[PDB]
Amino acid sequence: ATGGYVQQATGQASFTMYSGCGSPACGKAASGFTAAINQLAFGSAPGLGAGDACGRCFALTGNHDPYSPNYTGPFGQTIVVKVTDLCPVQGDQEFCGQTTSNPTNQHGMPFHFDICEDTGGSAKFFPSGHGALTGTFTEVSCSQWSGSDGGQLWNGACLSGETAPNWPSTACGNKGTAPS
Ligand SMILES: CC(CCO)CCO
Repeated sequence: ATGGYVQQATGQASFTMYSGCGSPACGKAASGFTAAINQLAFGSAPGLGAGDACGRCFALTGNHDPYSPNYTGPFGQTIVVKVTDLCPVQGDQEFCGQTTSNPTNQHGMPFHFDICEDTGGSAKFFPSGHGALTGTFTEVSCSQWSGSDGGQLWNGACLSGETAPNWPSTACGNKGTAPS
């Protein structure tokens, strides 16, 4: 995509959970299940505001625990998340360090979703005692997402991906250049 970001409607991903998503990088939070996505797919860098992932909705499915390779299941439910936040290259190397020159992380996955614990999404997705998974995602209509958007935290906030057709397409738009 513009800026060299890697933005595809379906693919393989790793998954973790995090706390505190009330002031996210897209500049609006949301009351439903939300996630952060790795910088190379988010479409922006820290401090530059919303990128084109902002507001898009994705169905997530986990099917392996790389830290418990003997574990056969069961895994959690498929959930639909809205992306509101950025998982930056500098902040999390193991999971979100994909760059244009090295587009997979330490688990071989080209994408990563960090699922926000606050609003309930991680409790549906991760079985107890398994806080990191790999699996797949697919972009879906936000008709499949439940919740409502919060108010803008600053000018330029954007979740307009929530009404956009699936990638490839442009809604909030990418900022700057993807990490090399
Ligand atoms: C679409 C990107 C490729 C990532 O390897 C930008 C090309 O540099």
